[PDB]
Amino acid sequence: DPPAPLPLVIWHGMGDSCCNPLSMGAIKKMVEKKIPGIHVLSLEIGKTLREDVENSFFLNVNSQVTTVCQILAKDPKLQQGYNAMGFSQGGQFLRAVAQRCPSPPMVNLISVGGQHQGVFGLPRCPGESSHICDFIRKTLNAGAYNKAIQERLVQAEYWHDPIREDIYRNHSIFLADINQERGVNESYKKNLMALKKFVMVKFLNDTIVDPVDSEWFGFYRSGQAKETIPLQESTLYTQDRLGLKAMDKAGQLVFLALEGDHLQLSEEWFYAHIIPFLE
Ligand SMILES: *[C@H]1O[C@H](CO)[C@@H](O[C@@H]2O[C@H](CO)[C@@H](O)[C@H](O)[C@H]2NC(C)=O)[C@H](O)[C@H]1NC(C)=O
Ligand SMILES: *[C@@H]1O[C@H](CO)[C@@H](O)[C@H](O)[C@H]1NC(C)=O
Ligand SMILES: *[C@H]1O[C@H](CO)[C@@H](O)[C@H](O)[C@H]1NC(C)=O
Repeated sequence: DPPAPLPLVIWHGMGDSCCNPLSMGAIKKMVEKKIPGIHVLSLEIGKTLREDVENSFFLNVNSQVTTVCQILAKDPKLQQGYNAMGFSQGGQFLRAVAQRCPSPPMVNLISVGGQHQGVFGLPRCPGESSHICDFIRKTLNAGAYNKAIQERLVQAEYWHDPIREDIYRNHSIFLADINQERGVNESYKKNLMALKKFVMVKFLNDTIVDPVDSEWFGFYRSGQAKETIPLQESTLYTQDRLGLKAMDKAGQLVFLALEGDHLQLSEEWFYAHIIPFLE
């Protein structure tokens, strides 16, 4: 019966699509396998595969989210609850859906390499021992926060500058809003705490996401870009603007990790640690 197999919603990452046999399509079948009868809906933003991939780079996130909530509302099989699983940026994107549209109701939220506190660095460009790599990130701030760029560039919408955090707070139209950086939005807090399980998967040897701690809702300590602090020690947790401390107390937060690079996981691992949250 319907209650036994809770429907699963999937949101792919940057540069990928809803229905590619080697990436999300393989996920869809690896789930329909271990769970007979499950209804899987892999989100597609736009009318074609081509628009879906380019949309992952060039369409205002807030606009994608409203589009998604519109789709989840017209699907009858979801009205009684649904699990969600986001890949890479798909992770923070699904958390926004949870915070902004309580109906239909999301149950378990699985984040696979998501960047809940954004990013501040370029792929394979460590700033510790490289001057050129470091200059770039600290300089694209004028660009990343430029009004016209903010609404046309997906990456810019979750770029988080720790050195000049006030500029980040006043100009980010996506990440800053869902992270309660400009005053606490009551419904966002109540809506997230309404989830049952929020599972965050972090790839220990990630070279693409800087800082990797963002995958566990952590980030660089304010004022600089070298040392990082975990979610627990951050102001977001301390003051509970999102309800994360309460949820953690209640056992609703799960922190998982594994060796490997970005989105590099085995069937072995996927069957042994993720499926349990979907069944
Ligand atoms: C690949 O990278 C991850 C993350 O750095 C490694 O996991 C641990 O990383 C910490 C931080 O450097 C080390 O202190 C530990 O020694 C690492 N774990 C282990 C195995 O002790 C992971 O080990 C690395 N895997 C590779 C490529 O060997
Ligand atoms: C808070 O979020 C809701 C949507 O969940 C939105 O309608 C509202 O305008 C936002 N601002 C506040 C704090 O009211
Ligand atoms: C952004 O807005 C805040 C609101 O208090 C203002 O005080 C501050 O000067 C602005 N910060 C920057 C650098 O844009």
